[PDB]
Amino acid sequence: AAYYQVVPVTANVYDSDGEKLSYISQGSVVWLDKDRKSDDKRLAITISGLSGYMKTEDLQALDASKDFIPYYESDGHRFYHYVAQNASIPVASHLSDMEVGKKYYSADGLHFDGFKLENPFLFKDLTEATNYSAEELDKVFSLLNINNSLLENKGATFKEAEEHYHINALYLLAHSALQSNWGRSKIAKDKNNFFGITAYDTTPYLSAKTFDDVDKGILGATKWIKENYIDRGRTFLGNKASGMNVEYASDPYWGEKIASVMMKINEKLGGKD
Ligand SMILES: [Ca+2]
Repeated sequence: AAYYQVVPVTANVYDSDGEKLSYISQGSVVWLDKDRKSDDKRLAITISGLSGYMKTEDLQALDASKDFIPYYESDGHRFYHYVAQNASIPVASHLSDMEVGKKYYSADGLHFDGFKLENPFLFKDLTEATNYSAEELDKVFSLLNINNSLLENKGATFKEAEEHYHINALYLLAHSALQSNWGRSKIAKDKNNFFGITAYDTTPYLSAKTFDDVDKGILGATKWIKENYIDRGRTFLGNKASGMNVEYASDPYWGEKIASVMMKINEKLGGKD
């Protein structure tokens, strides 16, 4: 087949030496890479920018005439990634080279056969501060109709985290927005954990770290991200080939999803970043 889906809760992606490069989630769809050798035991695949090998034991062949394969499509205003059959995210503005309502396929969401996208927030250095003030960040809750969020009116805490730890506050707001549903997930509400800190795929709720209150959750997650990712050379969101997404989450499109939120917030707040 041309496309395969991940069967177990997570599966590893390996290099040609058998070393682990990353891991991806159940249901993820990988592309067969016809430029490298596959065998009965391992398939040469590509996912979210990463070219490696996966065990056939971890995969099920798809038929693209009847099974969902992730794709990109323009509505004539924004270009969307269908990351699941019933879920799309905006990743870029419409380009004149895009046909409205036509499905496009890409292993990285950057290179398409007739156009190339810039996803600047995906690769932005997260140690550079945002140009948004605390009050500006707080305005986006009303502008995006975000109701009953634990993160409402926390712009000052995000900017304090940025000041102390040197991590972009727009990224911190976007990461917490995406991963905890704007601080409305059960992990957010029960554990003040807005960033999926130690929320491992096997037992995400039980494994998730607990923080003392909302502010200590923002600051404590920022400390954890600084110490475990930024200080270890993972300084941008990225994908399965480079950046925080290699290790932070099994979801191949975690980085793209956070970059999409950054893009949405940035547009609502007047394009200062
Ligand atoms: Ca190696």
